[PDB]
Amino acid sequence: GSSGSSGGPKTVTLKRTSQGFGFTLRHFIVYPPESAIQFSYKDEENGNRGGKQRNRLEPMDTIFVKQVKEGGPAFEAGLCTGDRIIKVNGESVIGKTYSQVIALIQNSDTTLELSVMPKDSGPSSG
Repeated sequence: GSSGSSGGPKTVTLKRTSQGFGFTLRHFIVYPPESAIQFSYKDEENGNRGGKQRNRLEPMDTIFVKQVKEGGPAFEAGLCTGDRIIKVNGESVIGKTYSQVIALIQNSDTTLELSVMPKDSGPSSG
């Protein structure tokens, strides 16, 4: 018997340990301006607000995992590499940005719940 979940959303719980949670994400697809470069040299840059007229076609596809510590929370939860994030802290992060889910992971308080989507797999039949 047994199976790698036959239909349904995957859920993984993590416990706040050493700030991090074993696994990690990948830096957000930078969104630098094509032509500009005329604002300070070494300092933050305005992000929020701007102008609801054109709006650059930003990427923001998915979070996607990077690595999974060896002997951490995620590792236990059953996380891995390549697993894409769909939900976070029972919070719908569909239209949310990586900068959002991040806070969620940081606002995990005690534990940090996540959710991915396992693909069809089966090395053995049984």
